[PDB]
Amino acid sequence: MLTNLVAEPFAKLEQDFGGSIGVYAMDTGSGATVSYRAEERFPLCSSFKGFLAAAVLARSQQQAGLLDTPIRYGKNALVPWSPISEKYLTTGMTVAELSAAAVQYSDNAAANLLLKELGGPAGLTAFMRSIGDTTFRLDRWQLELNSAIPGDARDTSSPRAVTESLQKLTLGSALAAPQRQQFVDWLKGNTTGNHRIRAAVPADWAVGDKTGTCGVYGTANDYAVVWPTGRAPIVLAVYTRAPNKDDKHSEAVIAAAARLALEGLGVNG
Repeated sequence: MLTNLVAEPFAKLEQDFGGSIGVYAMDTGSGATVSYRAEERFPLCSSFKGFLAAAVLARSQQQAGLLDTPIRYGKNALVPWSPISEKYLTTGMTVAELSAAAVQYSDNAAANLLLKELGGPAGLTAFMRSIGDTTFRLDRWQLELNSAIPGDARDTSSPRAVTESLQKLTLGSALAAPQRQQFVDWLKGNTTGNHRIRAAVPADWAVGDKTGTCGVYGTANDYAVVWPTGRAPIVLAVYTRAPNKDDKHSEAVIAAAARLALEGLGVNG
């Protein structure tokens, strides 16, 4: 069996952080995995937005005009942390541009407009069910979806299910080939993850990712596809939480967990 062939000190890492860390990493060549708290639930925070963009792309396979459709919105749509959509309030943006902003800047107004167009939290959850993910659940609209309350299963998934779904969408057959490459390209252009999984990945390897930062309960995360040169790609997810509302998240802890995961797979980095 190919899970955790090499032990890594995840317990000491989460103890120093003062919380819990969940990790699942897959070598798509051999099938070997690294797994630590991988089936526990952790808050998604903004990381749901990557799967939202994939759901939009899936719909575009049946609606050739969807991605270029212009969307206008009012000032009431501009909630905190809407860095791209606030620059186009007076003009509108296309569905594709809103999707890119949601993925690459974690733009909240853009994500809310797209979620409404998909049928809300239940519509995104239905898309995840359609690719075989039985763990993911989105339950609320922003901003309370980021409340990260200990023990609350709303707006959560597991590191394992996040990785399995990411693999299906970026490397597998869940999206048609043009849409698959567009999803990969949006993730590759993310701007918010330079201190997380990317900090553990050599600069000469390709990588795409989506981050999340709830702002409470030490809760933050990142998931990524990584293409080391000369071998098959790696898919991984790192999620954190902590017991007290004012516990701080740590980007360094996410980068360190990613390093341990790559070491556990025997990937020289």
